Amino acid sequence: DPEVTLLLQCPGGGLPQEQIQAELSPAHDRRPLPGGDEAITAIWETRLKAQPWLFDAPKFRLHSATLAPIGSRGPQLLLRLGLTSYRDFLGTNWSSSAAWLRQQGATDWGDTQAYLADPLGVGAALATADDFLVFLRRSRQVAEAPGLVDVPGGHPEPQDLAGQLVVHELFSSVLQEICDEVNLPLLTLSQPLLLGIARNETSAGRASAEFYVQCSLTSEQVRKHYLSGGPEAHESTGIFFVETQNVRRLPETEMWAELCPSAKGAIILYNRVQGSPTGAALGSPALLPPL
Ligand SMILES: CC(=O)Nc1ccc(C#N)cc1
Repeated sequence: DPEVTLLLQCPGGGLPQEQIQAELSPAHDRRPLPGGDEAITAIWETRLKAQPWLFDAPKFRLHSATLAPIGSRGPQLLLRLGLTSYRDFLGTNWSSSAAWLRQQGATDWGDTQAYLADPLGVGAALATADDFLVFLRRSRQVAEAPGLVDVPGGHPEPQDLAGQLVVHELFSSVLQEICDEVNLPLLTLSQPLLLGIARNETSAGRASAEFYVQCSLTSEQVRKHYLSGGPEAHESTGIFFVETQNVRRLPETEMWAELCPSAKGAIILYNRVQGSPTGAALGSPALLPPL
């Protein structure tokens, strides 16, 4: 799977909100492009002159994420974040020249990402009461990853002493994206756990935070809520469910080639952090069948 890299695997089966610190600093921003940010402005003008209904939006930028020594007391993760935008993403990560910007950043800053917007995404491994995970089919008419399988998620928009409000917005945003696209009541969802962070090498290394969320509804009830919105209530074109039993070997299935990179990251991290038991009971052969 060369199109996804793991940046972070969380300990303890995943981290809750109260164990994460954020540092939001202009030191964590993208560096100005070598020949100037006029190249980003030119791409944006070309795009608005064809699609004048498009609008910019601010985004969080991932600089890095440092885990505490395992088994320690106190905060377990530090997220180093800056600010970016949907315009800066289109002019850098989405540019045909994105590989040239990665080489230049290695040369100039010793950092392949230094000249890239790198907006932070969020995604969820969303489990039902009857032990399935939730998948969504992407429209074949989008420009990115057309027709591929996704999980619920999105790219959160801004508004430890500004830090704790930023961590709150990240955790809130993954629940809001489930409510908006799957049409589930907020009170049927658990507080999220952070499983880790995955990078999309097909989009010049931009990262997504991947979370585990439990729903109190069955697969049949989730399907009814999604469909009862009608075609205008969702961006996806369909919903479907895979037993958690069968997610373990998903990389060996024909479904794997249809999954977009950020969804592959969610499933790899679900399998390593929520699956993969360490104790004698769940590790016994009848409960963890060999192969
Ligand atoms: C939703 C989608 O198709 N992809 C996407 C959208 C916005 C950003 C940003 N900024 C990055 C990727």
